[PDB]
Amino acid sequence: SGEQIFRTRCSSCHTVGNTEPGQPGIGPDLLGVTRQRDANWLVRWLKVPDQMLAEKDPLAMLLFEQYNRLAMPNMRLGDAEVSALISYLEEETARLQTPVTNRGIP
Ligand code: HEC
Repeated sequence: SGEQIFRTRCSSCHTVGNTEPGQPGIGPDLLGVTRQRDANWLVRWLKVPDQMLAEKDPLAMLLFEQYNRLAMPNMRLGDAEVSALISYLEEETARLQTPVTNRGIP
């Protein structure tokens, strides 16, 4: 269900596997981030991003200047609408990880 949420309030700056190599577009690749970044921070950042950057909470201040020097605004989503989108990033990562010694596209 989180895939429909991605397509309607998220795909404007993102993908789940499909940035350009070492070139993060308007916003970096979400596939596998659920198993790299802190699992509380990932969901909380999505609920208050431009105001976490205004708190000067330094985890964000470090990461944003190293992708594309652009800020993410708050989309103003609801908690259960976020929970479904967390389950899209988690379950699409669980299927589209493609560790078959062939993830590339010819
Ligand atoms: C363009 C205005 C954006 C929209 C809309 C969304 N995101 Fe984003 N994202 C954007 C940038 C510039 C960056 C870097 C700063 C930051 O927001 O962290 C990102 C990054 C992420 C990350 C963190 C990646 C990491 O290295 O850990 C996540 C997990 C993320 N964004 C999630 C996310 C979701 C779920 C959104 C749709 C509802 C969303 N973003 C919208 C820019 C933009």
